Amino acid sequence: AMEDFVRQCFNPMIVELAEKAMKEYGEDPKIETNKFAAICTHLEVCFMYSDFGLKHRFEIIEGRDRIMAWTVVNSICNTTGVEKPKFLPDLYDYKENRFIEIGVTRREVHIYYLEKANKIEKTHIHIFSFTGEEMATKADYTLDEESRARIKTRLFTIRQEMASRSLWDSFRQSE
Ligand SMILES: Cc1ccccc1-c1cc(=O)c(O)c(C(=O)O)[nH]1
Ligand SMILES: [Mn+2]
Ligand SMILES: [Mn+2]
Repeated sequence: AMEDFVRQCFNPMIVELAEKAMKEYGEDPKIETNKFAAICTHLEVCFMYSDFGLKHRFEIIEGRDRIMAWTVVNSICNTTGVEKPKFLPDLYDYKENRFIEIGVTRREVHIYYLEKANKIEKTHIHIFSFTGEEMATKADYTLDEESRARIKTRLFTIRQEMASRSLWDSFRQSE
């Protein structure tokens, strides 16, 4: 099952978190399996992205409960002066001094980019695909190629792990 794969291929903290997020909003990961597996993959991106960095470069926001998330956001704005987003972003960058929205899609990167841009308003956008493809505002990719390589590989690995289990097609088509 997809769900097996999720518990089998992701550190529990992440699976724990994905399960909390879904089940609090009345979604079953035993049913919404491809969503379970998508939420995990996003989180891991976000965590990875955060921890590739001025020792402490980024502020993780995705992962946190909504009290904490908006606390950290309200804290950041109140001291840096950067405008408050209408929707919770995944990261803030204390170096480039702006929020980031991390997208991960199984479709093309320019499509998911437009979707993202469309919804937001001054947040940096970065999209990763599972094909080692990415696209980011002003093509400002924000990270030393070194780091961006590691995500791309992980995502590709997750793609390819799904395909070992004949799970890719299901997943690819559920976005
Ligand atoms: C991962 C995911 C699955 C289904 C619907 C929305 C999302 C999602 C994607 C994001 O990139 C994201 O930043 C969030 C979010 O809750 O902040 N949710
Ligand atoms: Mn987010
Ligand atoms: Mn995101």
